[PDB]
Amino acid sequence: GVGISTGTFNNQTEFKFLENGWVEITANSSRLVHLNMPESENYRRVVVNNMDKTAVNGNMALDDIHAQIVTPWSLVDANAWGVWFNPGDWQLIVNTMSELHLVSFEQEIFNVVLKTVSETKVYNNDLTASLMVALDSNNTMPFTPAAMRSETLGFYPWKPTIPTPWRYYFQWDRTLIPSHTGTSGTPTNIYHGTDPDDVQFYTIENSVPVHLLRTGDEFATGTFFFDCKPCRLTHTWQTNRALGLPPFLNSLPQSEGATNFGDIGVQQDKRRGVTQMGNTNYITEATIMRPAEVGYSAPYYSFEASTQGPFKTPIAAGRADGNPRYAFGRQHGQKTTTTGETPERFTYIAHQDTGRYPEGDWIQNINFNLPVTNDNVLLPTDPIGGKTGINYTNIFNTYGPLTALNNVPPVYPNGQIWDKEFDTDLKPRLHVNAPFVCQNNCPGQLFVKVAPNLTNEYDPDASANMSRIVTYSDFWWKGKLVFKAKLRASHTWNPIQQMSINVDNQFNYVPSNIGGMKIVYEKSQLAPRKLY
Amino acid sequence: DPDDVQFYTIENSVPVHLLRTGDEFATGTFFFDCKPCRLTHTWQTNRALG
Repeated sequence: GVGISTGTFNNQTEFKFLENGWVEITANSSRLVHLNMPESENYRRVVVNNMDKTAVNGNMALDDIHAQIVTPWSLVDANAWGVWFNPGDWQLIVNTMSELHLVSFEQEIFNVVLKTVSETKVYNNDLTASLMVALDSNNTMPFTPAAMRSETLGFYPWKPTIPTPWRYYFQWDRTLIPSHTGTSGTPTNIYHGTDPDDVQFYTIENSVPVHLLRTGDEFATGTFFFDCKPCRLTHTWQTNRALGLPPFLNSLPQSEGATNFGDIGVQQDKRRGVTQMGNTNYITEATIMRPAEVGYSAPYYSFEASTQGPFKTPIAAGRADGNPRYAFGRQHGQKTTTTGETPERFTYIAHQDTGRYPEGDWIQNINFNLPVTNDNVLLPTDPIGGKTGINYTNIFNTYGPLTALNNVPPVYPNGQIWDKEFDTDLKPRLHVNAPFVCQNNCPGQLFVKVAPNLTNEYDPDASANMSRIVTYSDFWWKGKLVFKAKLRASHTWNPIQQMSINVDNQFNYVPSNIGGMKIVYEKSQLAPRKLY
Repeated sequence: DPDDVQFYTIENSVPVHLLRTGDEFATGTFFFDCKPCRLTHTWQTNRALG
């Protein structure tokens, strides 16, 4: 019978507890997905060119030249934490778990309905129409995670959602010689077409099977099993000066009050220890050989060009710069009843304190005559190339064999969960955009489309666009995301940083009288982990 | 920084043994996993390969 409902909603976050303190967090998630018919009948190349908006000199960073194929298909990506955990679940996870393993994942579509509209308007069912569904089980297609544009499924369970129209990058050749306001003329700023040798026109129809669901069937993905290294829900505080055995106090203070300070008694050059100051005797906390380097300075706001055009060189971590900034809309955490097109924004000021503070760095000459003269120092205030606004720290890079770093923290709700590793022989050690890097063939992107429901007028020999019966579909999406996590232990006397509702946000998470609701951003790595 | 504060007592972190002038304490033998060390040095700079 066509009328039999063929799937059950489920959004309950299970928590099963195993031996030796591991817990299987397991988020079911469900949403209603609304798919409109594709306006573009067929696959479509486009080149975007905001020539005027970047031709005015000194506006290099506004460049948006790219070439992309836009398709009749749409993507139902669930790769973001807000799709799976509510604020309470996230609170329990961050406030109790320490280590976290991404285990397995699966999706299904059920209870699809399809409708055809007509002239005031009328809405009619069409039991013969079909949703098209395809899952890229071998990751043939371009991997296009919707998180980085904030185009994943809506985070609210009860609100409907729409899948993003799918597109992918074609190849292009482009150059843009930078400039500044007051440059004497137009720089070279041109689009060299596309190189023949590297075009890749993928199509969903050719690469992967398509199932037709015809208004009464289910699609079900198999359980994919991940292989990622675990993420840590705890941060490190020990910067480089705080590694190793501290000096010994000769004279502790003898009265209470914050103004009092303890004294190292030994003179500057009479201390004992090991330094890399191979020619100079002053052992100091700044000069003593710590075991290795934590964090690294990287050239901040550095832009580099391939032949596909300029891009910002990424940074791993930092104290203004470095910290990521997320811009997101109605379905992705804004107060839903707020009018206007402007997105809401935050910068995630992480506790991942392995960053750098460029205003404090300096160089000085090898002789190290200690009360150093101006000619033997390079400070952050000194110009490079006569440009007063650019200092040595802008161009500096202390990445080295000795450097050590942590993974990027999770960020809730807008953060990405997983990401596929680059398919190169030498692979990047970390991914800036998600914590859990894949190693092998991580979940097949699920593409959906409505089958063309054409009228009697059709004639494919005519070049005009084909006349669709204007149609749309609703279907219920459901998936299961399995983790395994280790609960925290109280190694330290002091309490660790709680996450908690409080007087300054008690009216934040609760819904409003007008029915609007919001998800605010939340920290992830709360408790401190001893690095050394 | 309160986010970073840690405070360890030995007393609430490790078991303690009280020896009272007649006993002895011995560890178990820890076994290492270290990579080897080479007691030899490489003289070839980049100029001297090939």
